[PDB]
Amino acid sequence: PQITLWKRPLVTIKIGGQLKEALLDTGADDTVIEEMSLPGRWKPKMIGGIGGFIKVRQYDQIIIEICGHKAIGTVLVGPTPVNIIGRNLLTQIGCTLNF
Amino acid sequence: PQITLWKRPLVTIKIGGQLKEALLDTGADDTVIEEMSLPGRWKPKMIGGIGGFIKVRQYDQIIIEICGHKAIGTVLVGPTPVNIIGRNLLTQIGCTLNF
Ligand SMILES: O=C(CC(c1ccc(F)cc1)c1ccc(F)cc1)Nc1cccc(F)c1CC[C@H]1CN[C@@H]2CCCS(=O)(=O)N1C2
Ligand SMILES: O=C(CC(c1ccc(F)cc1)c1ccc(F)cc1)Nc1cccc(F)c1CC[C@H]1CN[C@@H]2CCCS(=O)(=O)N1C2
Ligand SMILES: [Cl-]
Ligand SMILES: [Cl-]
Ligand SMILES: [Cl-]
Ligand SMILES: [Cl-]
Repeated sequence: PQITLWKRPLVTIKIGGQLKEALLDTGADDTVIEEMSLPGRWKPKMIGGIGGFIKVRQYDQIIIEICGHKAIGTVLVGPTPVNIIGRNLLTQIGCTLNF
Repeated sequence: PQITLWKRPLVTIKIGGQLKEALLDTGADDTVIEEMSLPGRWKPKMIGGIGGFIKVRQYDQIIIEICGHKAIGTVLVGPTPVNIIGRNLLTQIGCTLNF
């Protein structure tokens, strides 16, 4: 689909069998979601935002569906204000910016 | 153009007579630029995101040139770690997400 930007580009994602709302964010290097349980081991990671840095948990090779498109990749879990789909997964679903 | 997302979508912008590098950010509702002088009235505002909040100066009806396209809108000026072009200006240049 073609998504205009008059409103937030919010989509439904499915992760761990649950539906959640997330924002398609070209300004985010990686994907970060609010607290939830994910399988496997995690690694430490620091990500920087407008307000400063936060610690997150990095989970690898996580199955995630984005607006019905199947992706498998890195998902960070932490104190984010909104669920964000970053470039690591936008590239998997073949998302580009056009003007 | 068609901008892929393997790397950060950085573009050159012209604002208040100055050339700056800025990130095309679909997750940002509005444009945020690092400390600089802009003409006219302004109002203080606090904006939040990953890492917390920053205090900014909200300037209205600011002209910005992005990839040769002139756009007018609100520009928030403050201690952001990167200049970000938000949806308020991306809509004006006809920028869409496509997948
Ligand atoms: O990708 C970056 C780093 C990036 C940067 C690039 C050039 C630089 F030289 C320095 C760092 C950056 C940092 C702050 C920022 F405001 C924009 C980009 N962080 C990140 C990584 C993973 C997930 C994530 F949600 C973020 C954060 C994205 C931002 C921007 N899109 C949304 C819009 C509201 C602001 S935010 O900070 O909450 N946020 C979500
Ligand atoms: O938009 C947010 C705050 C927002 C959020 C969401 C859920 C929460 F529990 C808490 C904060 C958020 C954070 C990260 C993200 F990736 C996307 C959105 N900040 C921001 C970041 C960068 C640029 C920018 F102009 C803004 C400010 C946008 C304004 C206008 N439009 C809305 C309207 C209410 C006023 S406001 O000043 O907060 N604001 C949001
Ligand atoms: Cl959706
Ligand atoms: Cl990944
Ligand atoms: Cl505006
Ligand atoms: Cl349009």
